Amino acid sequence: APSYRVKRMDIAKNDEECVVNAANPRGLPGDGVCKAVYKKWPESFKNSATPVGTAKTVMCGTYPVIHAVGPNFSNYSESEGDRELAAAYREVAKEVTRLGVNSVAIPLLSTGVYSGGKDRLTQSLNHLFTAMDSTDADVVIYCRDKEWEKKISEAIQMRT
Ligand SMILES: O=C(O)c1ccnc(=O)[nH]1
Repeated sequence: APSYRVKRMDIAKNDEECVVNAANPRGLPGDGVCKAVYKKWPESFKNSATPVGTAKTVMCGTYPVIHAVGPNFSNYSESEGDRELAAAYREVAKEVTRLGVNSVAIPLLSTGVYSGGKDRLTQSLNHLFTAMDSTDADVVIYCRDKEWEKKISEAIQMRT
C-alpha cells in the first residue's frame, strides 16, 4: 500500500530508489540543497538542463536523478508561477511512472531560494499531492525545518 512520509534530513542520504533534484533550468550544481545532490551524484548533472515547469531524469549508474525545475517566484507572476509549479510536479509523476520505481525522495519545489521570499509549504505540497496521487510509488518528502516537518506530517495524516 503506497504511503506518503516526511523526513527532516538531507535528501542526499535518502533510502528511496530515486531522488528528485530541486533544479535550475541551466543544469547548474547550485548551492545549499542542489549542492548536496551535486556532491552526491555529480555525473547526474551531465546534460541535466531542462526548462522551468519540466523534469529530466539522468542516471547516476543505475540510480535515477529526476531534475525538476520549479519556478523562481521572484521572476514569475503568482498565477504563472503556480501553473509552472503544478506542471513541474506532473512531469515528476510521469518520470517516476516511466522509471517503474517503487519509491521516490522529493523536496518541496519552489519553497527555498525560489519562493520569492514567501511561505509556499501548502501550495507546493498540494501540487505534489495532485501529481503523485495517481502513482503507486512510496513518496518520502524531505525538509530541513521541524515546523515544516510537523505541518507536512499533519497534511498527510488528514487525508488518510
Ligand atoms: O527554492 C527551491 O527550493 C528550489 C530551487 C530550485 N528549483 C526548485 O524547484 N526549487
